Amino acid sequence: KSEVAHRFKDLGEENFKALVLIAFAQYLQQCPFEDHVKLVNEVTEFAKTCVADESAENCDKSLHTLFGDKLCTVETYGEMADCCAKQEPERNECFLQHKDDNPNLPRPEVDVMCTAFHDNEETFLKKYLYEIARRHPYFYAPELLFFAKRYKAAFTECCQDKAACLLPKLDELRDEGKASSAKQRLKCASLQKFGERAFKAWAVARLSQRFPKAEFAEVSKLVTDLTKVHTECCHGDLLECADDRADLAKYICENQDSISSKLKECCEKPLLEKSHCIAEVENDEMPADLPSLAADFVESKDVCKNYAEAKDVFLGMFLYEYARRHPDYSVVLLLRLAKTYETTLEKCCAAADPHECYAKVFDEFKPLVEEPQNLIKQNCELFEQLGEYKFQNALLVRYTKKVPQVSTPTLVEVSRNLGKVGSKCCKHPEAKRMPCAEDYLSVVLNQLCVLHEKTPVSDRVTKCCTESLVNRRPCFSALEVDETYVPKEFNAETFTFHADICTLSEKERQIKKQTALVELVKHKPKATKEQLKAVMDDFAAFVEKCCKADDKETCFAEEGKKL
Ligand SMILES: N[C@@H](Cc1cc(I)c(Oc2cc(I)c(O)c(I)c2)c(I)c1)C(=O)O
Ligand SMILES: N[C@@H](Cc1cc(I)c(Oc2cc(I)c(O)c(I)c2)c(I)c1)C(=O)O
Ligand SMILES: N[C@@H](Cc1cc(I)c(Oc2cc(I)c(O)c(I)c2)c(I)c1)C(=O)O
Repeated sequence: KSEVAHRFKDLGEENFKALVLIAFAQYLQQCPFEDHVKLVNEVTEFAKTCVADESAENCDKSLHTLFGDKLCTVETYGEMADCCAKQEPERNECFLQHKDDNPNLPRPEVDVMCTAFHDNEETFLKKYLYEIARRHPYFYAPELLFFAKRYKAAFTECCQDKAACLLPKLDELRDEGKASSAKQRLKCASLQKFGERAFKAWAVARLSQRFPKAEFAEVSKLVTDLTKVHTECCHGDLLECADDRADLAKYICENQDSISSKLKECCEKPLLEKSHCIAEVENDEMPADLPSLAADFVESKDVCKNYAEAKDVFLGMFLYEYARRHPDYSVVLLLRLAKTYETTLEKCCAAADPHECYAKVFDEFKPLVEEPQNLIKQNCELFEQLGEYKFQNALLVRYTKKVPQVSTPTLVEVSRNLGKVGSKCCKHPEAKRMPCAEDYLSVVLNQLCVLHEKTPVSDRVTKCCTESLVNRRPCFSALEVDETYVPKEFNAETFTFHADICTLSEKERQIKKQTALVELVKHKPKATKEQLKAVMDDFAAFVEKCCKADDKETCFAEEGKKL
């Protein structure tokens, strides 16, 4: 009778409170912390009245109506959507469209924080959720609850040398948080830009690889439930998403003998740890003597009849059977082969002799398999030779010359993340490299697509990002150097002195040099590799000398006007 009471009872007060704070901070990313805490405490107090009596006034209203009415209580330059003037369901759609993937937003001393922690523990932990959620408005909300548990545990151990304990733990946590956020942003862009059918096919392929002994009916059931979870989370329905994720983990753990031999330990863990464990479980062993793919999908007399009589079941069986046999292929490579198979049946089954028309369809798959295999072989060699920083700089000059209109901060950020694929995947044997590397590159290229959509400047980025979700990686790799680009004239404001540049950490030092290298390539787009190195080495020596001089500002200004 009351949906706010239903979710309060299922989730418990503590997780309900946290999920409503996450929801409000993802919808209004520029609103101060104290204003959101007010609204949350009021929603919670109301929810308790509906638990006491599901029939009290207002207790039958939808969650969208209740939350939106709260948000609407607290310079446009001529352009601003007015979400609070709308009725539901258009009002919720308006809030979703204001989410900002690159918001204009800004860690005290170790002893300071521990002082705040034992002072006001609850307030301390709510500030953590608020700052993550407002910077990452598509973070998977149930996973953010797991990060919060671990963030509390680090303080309730280390505050008891504190900086030698706490700071490495907090570093591993923002590292894994950044990678979690980018992985979920790909699921939401998949569902919203390319549709439910495209997300379902991605899930059929990934779960058939990971659960190869499961029957097709069992994989299809898991795919329907997983699709409902992510549709809710990406549409702002966070209390519903968390409750359905919990139910899916309970189903899997009661049905292990029909799904996978790898789930035992995952399924004995506490509640948030269990779902996190299942999502990252290793692939099960493939059954030994599976019948050939060619017999069911190429040689059978019934191919055209099965495609006409039950199109979605027949093509979903093709994808399940191919994926469970090929854990060594990326997901995007399997989705490419299924699209090629369907296109070939549409043409052949409408003509005279189909059996001979599609008899060689597996020959068309070989160029598609070989192109990614060769790419990853070569970058792992280059990585082994150069190391991560110089591998990054190689990828940065390459991508700047493909799309030089893109902004310098976006080129540095994407290029640094493309180069992390070396440390992440090149240690695996040949066979495990392709899923690791090509599915990671899909996540990083989606980052480039959504950071560029806000302010489009490169027609070639817009085309590669809109044409085909599965073909994005081969589309970017195929771009040649841009010959139409006009060299950027020299500015100088990039290089104004700031005191921090003489006391940089190693990571900060690399980011500055990679920024200078992108600007140099934009200014001199046809200088050679050796010419770029000589200029870069000379400017870095200039910074070195002026950071030692008796008057730093004067040296930078005096020697800078000479350069
Ligand atoms: N000296 C090498 C040439 C080479 C340079 C780069 I830089 C590279 O790295 C990438 C990564 C991605 I992702 C791409 O889309 C592209 I195009 C190149 C690779 I692999 C090879 C050789 O001859 O083998
Ligand atoms: N204007 C910025 C500070 C800033 C100064 C310089 I001078 C600079 O250029 C280099 C070039 C090389 I090559 C280096 O190794 C280094 I370290 C800095 C850059 I990028 C940034 C601010 O106000 O924050
Ligand atoms: N003297 C020229 C202007 C000019 C100034 C600099 I200082 C320079 O050197 C760099 C080094 C890096 I590293 C960059 O990212 C960039 I942009 C320019 C170059 I080549 C040209 C004129 O009067 O027209």
